[PDB]
Amino acid sequence: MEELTYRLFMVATVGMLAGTVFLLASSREVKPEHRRGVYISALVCGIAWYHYQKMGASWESGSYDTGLRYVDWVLTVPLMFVEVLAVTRKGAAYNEAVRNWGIAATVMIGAGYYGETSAAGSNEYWTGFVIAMATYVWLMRNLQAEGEGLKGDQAVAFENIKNLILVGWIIYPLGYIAPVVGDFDAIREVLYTIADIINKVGLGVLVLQMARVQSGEK
Ligand SMILES: *C/C=C(C)/C=C/C=C(C)/C=C/C1=C(C)CCCC1(C)C
Ligand SMILES: CCCCCCCC/C=C\CCCCCCCC(=O)O
Ligand SMILES: CCCCCCCC/C=C\CCCCCCCC(=O)O
Repeated sequence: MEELTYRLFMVATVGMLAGTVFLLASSREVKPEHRRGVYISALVCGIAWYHYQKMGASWESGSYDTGLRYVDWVLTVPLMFVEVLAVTRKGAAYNEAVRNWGIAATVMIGAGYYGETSAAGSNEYWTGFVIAMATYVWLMRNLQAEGEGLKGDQAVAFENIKNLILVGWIIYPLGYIAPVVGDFDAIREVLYTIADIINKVGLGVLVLQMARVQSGEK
């Protein structure tokens, strides 16, 4: 498991860079008024690229620092909400949702960090999990409520964005509890890495697809 985990870190590192530069290269494919979300998606992948280089070296050393993962999450998760909420809101409604979801994400990630750095299976470990879970469900329920009146191609493209988050973010709580299901400390890191690739690169691709639709492309 240890060698597999290192290799996945190294592959994911190049994957995040590839997501970054692909998304930048693809920005010319959409109208200029819809390129902001593609650029923000590239920034998300670029921040992850930076932290993934650190995580792979950290894992390779044998003294791994999950703080690298959690600081990447605390920066990138609110950024991912910036473009999701732009589809459905502007002005005051947008500013309120971006702030409130970003606060919730920070609580979720901070609670997860508190629990993950505690003894596995301890009351502190479960406290972090439960607080993070409740905040996560609150975020998902808010996300499900967004864009209810949308129709047509834009509604389909937004539902694809929503479903990627609603399904793909489930991997994180699974990874967090992997160490208590078995001798699976490394499996937590495997699942987190797979999830980050799927969720970061995947959301960027779907945001690009959202921009094509908004550009009037078929
Ligand atoms: C780019 C990175 C992303 C989108 C990371 C998202 C991570 C979360 C949704 C993790 C949430 C957690 C729980 C729901 C419970 C256990 C603790 C966490 C922080 C792993
Ligand atoms: C804790 C410090 C985090 C360090 C983050 C470093 C990330 C830099 C990676 C590449 C970013 C490039 C993404 C492009 C930015 C938007 C494109 C644009 O503005 O035209
Ligand atoms: C128990 C609920 C906790 C609520 C958290 C409130 C704000 C916490 C913000 C997020 C911190 C996550 C990043 C910390 C990792 C870096 C630590 C390190 O590098 O050593």
